[PDB]
Amino acid sequence: PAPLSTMQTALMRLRTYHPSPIILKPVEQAVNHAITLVNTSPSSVVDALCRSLAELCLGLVQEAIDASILS
Amino acid sequence: PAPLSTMQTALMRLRTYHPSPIILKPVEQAVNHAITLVNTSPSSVVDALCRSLAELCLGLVQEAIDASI
Repeated sequence: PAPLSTMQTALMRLRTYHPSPIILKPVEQAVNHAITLVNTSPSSVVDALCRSLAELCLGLVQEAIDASILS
Repeated sequence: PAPLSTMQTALMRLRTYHPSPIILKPVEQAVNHAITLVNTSPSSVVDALCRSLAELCLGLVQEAIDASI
């Protein structure tokens, strides 16, 4: 799947862990600007940005899972 | 300061809190790509991206503080 899709799925997953607003707001805004860049000025660099944001979302998911287990 | 500067400053602050690599490594990469975009294809959208990444880093700092205590 396209980098855009990997990023969208990963954000959707992150939202289900109810992360703090002070983290979720900027992540959502960053993802949103990445979508704008895919649409308006696509490139291999924007693709890498999207992969990096997907990975960030997934790392925040893993931290949440770890927190929940320790609880 | 420009969005490029605020993003880099906020990330430097974040590193001092030693967040988990599973979070820091992708933040560093996002910022890497953003820097490339500013340098090569600047725009109000790239600036906004930079601002968002600065805010992310400052949010992670705020959470780090809470966690540290």
